[PDB]
Amino acid sequence: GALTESQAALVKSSWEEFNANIPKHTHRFFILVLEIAPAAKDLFSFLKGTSEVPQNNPELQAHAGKVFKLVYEAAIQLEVTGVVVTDATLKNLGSVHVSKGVADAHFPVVKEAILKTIKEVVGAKWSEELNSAWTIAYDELAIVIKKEMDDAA
Ligand code: HEM
Repeated sequence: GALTESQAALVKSSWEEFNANIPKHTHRFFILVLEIAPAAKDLFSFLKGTSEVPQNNPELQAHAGKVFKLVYEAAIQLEVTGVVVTDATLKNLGSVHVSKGVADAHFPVVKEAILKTIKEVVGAKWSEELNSAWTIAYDELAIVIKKEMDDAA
């Protein structure tokens, strides 16, 4: 709906805070994914076969860091331009996700795990506005990735 300039500023603030402790917060993110949907474990190469979510895995860390940064960058582009631009990068993400057996109905899983991660990251700074902002950003980004999935047969 929104992303006013103060909504964008909040996504940016919260993303910085997230990024201040990548080892902690990415690990936390993957724990929350599996609590929502244990079956999702099998899609991720760095998880498959583990007992617990690894705490010092650079593949896990770079993957989840990239996820959060793309949603934040989507937030700023919606706020500045009024859209999410479909580029070659998101086109490539559409093909990638179809290849790894990701489907439209998986996207709400990663959404809730992002909202809960950010909630834990900001602590007492959490607000309704913050939550709405990451929700819009995620949804608009997901629309474009799903279109390219649908498109990337
Ligand atoms: C807005 C939502 C999403 C974003 C921004 C996103 C971002 C990405 C990125 C950046 C990559 C890595 C591309 C590369 O470096 O090759 C990737 C890979 C992947 N994603 Fe997503 N993702 C999203 C949603 C999902 C969902 C809903 C699922 C399924 C639960 C999922 C599962 C996967 C898997 C299995 C991989 C491959 C990684 C591997 O081979 O271990 N993603 N995603």
